[PDB]
Amino acid sequence: MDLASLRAQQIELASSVIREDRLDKDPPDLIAGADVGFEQGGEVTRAAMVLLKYPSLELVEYKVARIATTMPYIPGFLSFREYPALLAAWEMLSQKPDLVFVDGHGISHPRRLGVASHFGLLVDVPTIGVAKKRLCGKFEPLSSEPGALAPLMDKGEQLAWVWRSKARCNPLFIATGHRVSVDSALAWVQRCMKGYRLPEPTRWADAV
Repeated sequence: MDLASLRAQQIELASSVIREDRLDKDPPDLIAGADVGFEQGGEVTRAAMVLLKYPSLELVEYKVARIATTMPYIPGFLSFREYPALLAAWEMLSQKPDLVFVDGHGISHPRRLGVASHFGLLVDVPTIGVAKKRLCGKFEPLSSEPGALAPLMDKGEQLAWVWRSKARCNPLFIATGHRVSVDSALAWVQRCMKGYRLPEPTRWADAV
């Protein structure tokens, strides 16, 4: 069972996610944005990484990796196909960021191991999940103003902050990836806003 040991790996990694602040460099000098997806109906995994300066939020570099998908889609295990592409893009970076924002779920994931937690943990860098849609859990519907804020709850636990970053946009689901608390994850995303729906690092990562 490659399937039973996949599952085993998963619950171990979910266990090892750090849910408290552990930045080695606060404030960061350099942050990064990350995006992953699939091309060729799943045969190629593509990941984009972006480096910005903090606090300016200036683009200084970006890199795209494309690799062949080696694992097929298996429900619950998307982070294992996504992870290798993010790793490849990461290793193209000419310097390493102090904090990483991933376009995707942190612990706010059925298995507590969204791609942002998966990546953050294997690479061991402070990481935040900035997701565009709910995956699991529940929240009190948000009022329509910018700054509307509700906790995302599952099983008695807060997995994320649901935060309307911008008027007339759908909200963000901001969760710890690795080595960032849920409340600091929100704080850091808010610090990395300019005038769009997404914070700059993942906006940039999607744009390249």
